[PDB]
Amino acid sequence: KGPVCFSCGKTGHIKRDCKEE
Ligand SMILES: [Zn+2]
Repeated sequence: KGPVCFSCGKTGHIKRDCKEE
């Protein structure tokens, strides 16, 4: 279990981490 991406819905990064820039 790791950071969930609330943008794509994947794992290994958070939404905020996803396309932060
Ligand atoms: Zn993502």
